[PDB]
Amino acid sequence: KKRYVAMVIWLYSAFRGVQLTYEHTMLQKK
Repeated sequence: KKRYVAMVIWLYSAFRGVQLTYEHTMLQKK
């Protein structure tokens, strides 16, 4: 039952890098 360990952190530190550098000013009318 190791479903929540390899597919939980692999993205926790992969998507965050995108939802912050290209979200600060993109679809928020700056």
